[PDB]
Amino acid sequence: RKWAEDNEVQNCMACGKGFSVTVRRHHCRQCGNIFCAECSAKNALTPSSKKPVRVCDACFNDLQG
Ligand SMILES: O=P(O)(O)O[C@@H]1[C@H](O)[C@H](OP(=O)(O)O)[C@@H](O)[C@H](O)[C@H]1O
Ligand SMILES: [Zn+2]
Ligand SMILES: [Zn+2]
Repeated sequence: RKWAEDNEVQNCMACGKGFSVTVRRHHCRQCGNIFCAECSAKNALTPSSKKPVRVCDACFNDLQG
């Protein structure tokens, strides 16, 4: 519900491509947006949980430091 768990996305937010059998879907755990394998191709380690959380390219560098 509060998180974008394929509830009805089927479309990245940035590239906004229609997720298909070729491209997968990945949402940013920080902002909470759905990004395609190309937009979500960046992860960063946060001191909040000591683990690399999946996030888009921007937030990845915005939270990595
Ligand atoms: O990739 P799938 O097997 O279909 O499932 C993915 C997981 O729920 C991912 O969790 P994560 O962000 O914790 O990886 C999420 O980012 C993606 O939107 C989902 O596609
Ligand atoms: Zn994308
Ligand atoms: Zn983000």
